[PDB]
Amino acid sequence: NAKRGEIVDRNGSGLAINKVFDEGVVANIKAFSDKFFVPITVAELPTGAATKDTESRYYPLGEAAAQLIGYTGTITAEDIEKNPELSSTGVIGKTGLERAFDKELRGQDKKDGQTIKLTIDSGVQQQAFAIFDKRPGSAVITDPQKGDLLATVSSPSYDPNKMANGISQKEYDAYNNNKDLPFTARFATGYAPGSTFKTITGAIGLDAGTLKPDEELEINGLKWQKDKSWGGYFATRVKEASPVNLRTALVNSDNIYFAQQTLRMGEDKFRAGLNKFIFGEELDLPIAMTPAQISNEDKFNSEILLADTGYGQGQLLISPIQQATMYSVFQNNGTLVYPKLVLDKETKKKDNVISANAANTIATDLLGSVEDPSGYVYNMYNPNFSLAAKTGTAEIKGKENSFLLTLDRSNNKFLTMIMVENSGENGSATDISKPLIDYLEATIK
Ligand SMILES: *C(=O)[C@H]([C@@H](C)O)[C@H]1CC(SCCNC=N)=C(C(=O)O)N1
Repeated sequence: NAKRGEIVDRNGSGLAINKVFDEGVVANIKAFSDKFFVPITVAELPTGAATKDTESRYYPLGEAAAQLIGYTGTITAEDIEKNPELSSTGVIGKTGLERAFDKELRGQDKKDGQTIKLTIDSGVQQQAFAIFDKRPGSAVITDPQKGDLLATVSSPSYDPNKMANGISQKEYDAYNNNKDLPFTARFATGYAPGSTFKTITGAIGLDAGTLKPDEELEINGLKWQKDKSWGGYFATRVKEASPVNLRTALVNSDNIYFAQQTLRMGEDKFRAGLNKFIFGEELDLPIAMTPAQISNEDKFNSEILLADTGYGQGQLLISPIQQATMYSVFQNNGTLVYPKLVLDKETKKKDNVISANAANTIATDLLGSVEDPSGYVYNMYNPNFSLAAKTGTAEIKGKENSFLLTLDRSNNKFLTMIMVENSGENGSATDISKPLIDYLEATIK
């Protein structure tokens, strides 16, 4: 009987480890149930009860990292009849990294399982989970220049220690009957990026030459369409301002400005620049994801969809992890940095996804979201720290999702991608994210 390997964080702190507990049994079942060898619960005894020192799989961060780490279980009859070397009372990973790394972690019952060290920072993981407070959402924090996944959070969550060691049918049905679905790994689920995506459309415009950062576009009204052929669809903005240049459009969230710049460049110039990103790519992460997509077809076949895609709507599906990877070009002078989860994995990059001038131009104008008093992220303003940010929402056809992207511009050591589902009921991502941004500005700097 070999010991299961440990999953540890970037500092060696435990994420999936082993711990000895003093657990059970070997009218009497009701007498045992009305007071607290087959273990039951962790510890003058009823008839049939006993205690023993059993080693159990333990997760220190608990629900804070449940979807990422996953849980283990007994080797089912269907599990052993699928591979080789399986004990009747063995332990196999059922989900998360406990499954994806199960081969390395279980060993052979005799060499012990190997220890896998991750990029996760436990302190960041716990902070990033604590801001949600049962709200449905996700948070992806990364080292933008190296790809390190410092945290991958999905909310709501579940207790991984009970699912692995002993959970009642009532607690499991409560987890399954949750409309928010705590078992899903929202950081790996594809969503529309929302207004935050305008950063990338802006960069693509700067490089294509059709978008001038100092050009003063005349925009009047709260809604705009190319002509009558658009029907009832309009590009809408929340505040009236004119004339609008690149910096003011990014601070005021002006879809009319970016719809016009997207129609100005055209589907070909827009797709030329989008294709340099990781659309369609399966990544090397041990997390299962559907590749990001631009639209359902190879061509928009619709000026409405072309403009809609310009500000993160339309048929865009990008997961939070893939969104973090795409947005890393602003902290690497246009170079994209793939995400890594294992700490000793080499950093993988994709050179010149956008130009260095376009990356820095966008990144500089995004300081206004935090530093200008009228900006939407002014609540997190800090005179001693350079932070660029960009809020955004995405309407799903009568619900909205809230997105917040922040970039460390003092040392380019962190990047955050936060999402709150059903933001009309659960609030924006900007309203809950300040403790996370403050925590990261002090730790990661
Ligand atoms: C993105 O650009 C969205 C649009 C695609 O729906 C707009 C709308 C929003 S917020 C308007 C409703 N909430 C008001 N408090 C913005 C944004 O700044 O998040 N961009």
